[PDB]
Amino acid sequence: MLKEVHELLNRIWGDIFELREELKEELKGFTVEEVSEVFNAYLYIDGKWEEMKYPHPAFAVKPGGEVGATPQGFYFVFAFPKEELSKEFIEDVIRAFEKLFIYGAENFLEDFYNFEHPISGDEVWDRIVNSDEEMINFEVDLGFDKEEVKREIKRFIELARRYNLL
Repeated sequence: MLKEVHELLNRIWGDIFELREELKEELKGFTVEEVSEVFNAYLYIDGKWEEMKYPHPAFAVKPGGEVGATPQGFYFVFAFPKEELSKEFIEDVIRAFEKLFIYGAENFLEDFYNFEHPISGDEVWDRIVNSDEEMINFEVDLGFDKEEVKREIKRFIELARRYNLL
């Protein structure tokens, strides 16, 4: 257990330090900040949101972005003001990414879309319109696939550009 767990922890942190430098170089035009430690975030494990009282690594990508890793693997998330969004963007993002979550201020509490129990894009938009949430987060989870983090961030940025979001 210990040898395997030590290796996994070195992978989580080593991969994010590496990815930060890579995206700093590659995402020109975006301000890419340093890796920091995030405590008390929740993750969706085996059908339930569970709090991580331990830290996990993440770095900001402005505006409104974060890239990081948890024991599940890499993720990125971008937050946009509700008034900038539209039903069509919501529909497009749902079709564009596999392990997608769309949520308000708290992922464990204000879930608009969870890919594990998917609903229609129209229903997602209705939930957003009828909510008390100003900032809407779009998170894509990727396991430990470095090629996919790079490609999916690129696809996300390109989709966002179409809607004048990034």
